[PDB]
Amino acid sequence: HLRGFANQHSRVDPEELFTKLDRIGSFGEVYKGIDNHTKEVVAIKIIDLEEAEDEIEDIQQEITVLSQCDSPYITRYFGSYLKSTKLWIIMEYLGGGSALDLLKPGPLEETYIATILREILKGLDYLHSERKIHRDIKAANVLLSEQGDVKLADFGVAGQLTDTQIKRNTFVGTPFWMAPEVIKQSAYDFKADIWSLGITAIELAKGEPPNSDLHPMRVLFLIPKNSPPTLEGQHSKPFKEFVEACLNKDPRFRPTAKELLKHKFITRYTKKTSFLTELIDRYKRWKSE
Ligand SMILES: CC(C)(C)c1cc(NC(=O)c2ccc(S(=O)(=O)N3CCCC3)cc2)n[nH]1
Repeated sequence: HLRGFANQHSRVDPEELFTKLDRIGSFGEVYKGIDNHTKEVVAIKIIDLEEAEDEIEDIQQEITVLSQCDSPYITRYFGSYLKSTKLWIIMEYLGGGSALDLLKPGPLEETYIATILREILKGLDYLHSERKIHRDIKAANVLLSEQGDVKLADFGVAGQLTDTQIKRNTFVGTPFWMAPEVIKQSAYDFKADIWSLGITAIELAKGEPPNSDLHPMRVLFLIPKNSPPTLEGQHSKPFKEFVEACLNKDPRFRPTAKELLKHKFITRYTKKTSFLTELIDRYKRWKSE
């Protein structure tokens, strides 16, 4: 019956307040838009509540989580508008695209990789201090501004720990990146995101996560039973070590995000976030050629 759902949103016509511009591409379509009064560029996600009917609980969880976050490393939520069955969510616009998009032209140098990982770790450190678990860390959900600032995105399956619930047990995530304890529905916590981060670190170096040669349902079955993936090939030892630390089957051995920010791979290859604009420049040249 969605009692209390409409109460949380503004019931004014969003078409009167925003100008829906270019389409970009969970739950619905994203557009680069503009606030008609302040002239600020925003991202507008439009969800069809009839099409996404079975995911209403997840749509609500996303807005609740986004509203409770206040950090430069987490995509900002400006507000939401309800127009019949269409819900418009006004979000921070990140014009640099995703880390997955920036991988399309070719391989990423370790300086870029470690800088992106350091920014993801700040986001995770913030979420984990707020008792939140992202639960869907992957390069697709790592977004960049046009100045190179890195922000975590997509909180539809995010989890919240409280005193009644010290651990989560929900089977959520994208199979290749999912933690063995999440797949098994064991009581898990923040360490699930540290494993996803390790998969994402391999993804940033290879353009695809480990085990991309396997069917996703086979990877779900095998992840908890087999040895964890490793970073194979022409990569530095501190990078391979960073991946090994993240990818321990026993979550007790995975370091916290705070501990990972001091890792040799991070302190040795990181540079200013502003240097990530070189990846946006490379993408522009790549698409123009
Ligand atoms: C709603 C949320 C998720 C907060 C959002 C998304 C979001 N931005 C984008 O989704 C986005 C923006 C641009 C492109 S691009 O194709 O122009 N590009 C150029 C460099 C690499 C590719 C691709 C994606 N901002 N906010």
